[PDB]
Amino acid sequence: SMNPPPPETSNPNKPKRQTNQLQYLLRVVLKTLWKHQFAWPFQQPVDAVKLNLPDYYKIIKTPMDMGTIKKRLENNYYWNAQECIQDFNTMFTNCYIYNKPGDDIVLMAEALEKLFLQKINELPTE
Ligand SMILES: Cc1cc2ccnc(N[C@@H]3CCNC[C@H]3OCC3CCCCC3)c2[nH]c1=O
Repeated sequence: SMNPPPPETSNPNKPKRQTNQLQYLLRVVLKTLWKHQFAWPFQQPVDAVKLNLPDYYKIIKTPMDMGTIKKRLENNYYWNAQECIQDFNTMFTNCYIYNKPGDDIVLMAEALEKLFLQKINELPTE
């Protein structure tokens, strides 16, 4: 049992809300990053068993990925946009911590982050 349980994508006790900013995050931000050519390694939790990365979850204690973010948006898990923005940042940060600088996966994350920040810059008013 080397993979941890994935991050939660629903919770009956966590208050839920539908807002235009959260809709924008799903329909524009996530959608754009999801279909990008570099998205696929970030589309699901890092599978340390299948990818043979035994030390991944020894190093990364706050895992996050776009598959989880997608589910959280679809399930109305978030109350606000900043929670979601934080999750994207966690995903990128993890990549920059675990992998050495100049690694292709880091360059991929950087391209996705650049695109992400552009779309967040264009976030609609509530
Ligand atoms: C999110 C994520 C996924 C991932 C998958 C596989 N391997 C990773 N780390 C490796 C560490 C050793 N150097 C090579 C790295 O993987 C190579 C990339 C090349 C581009 C396509 C994906 C695998 C991963 N690290 C992660 O942070």
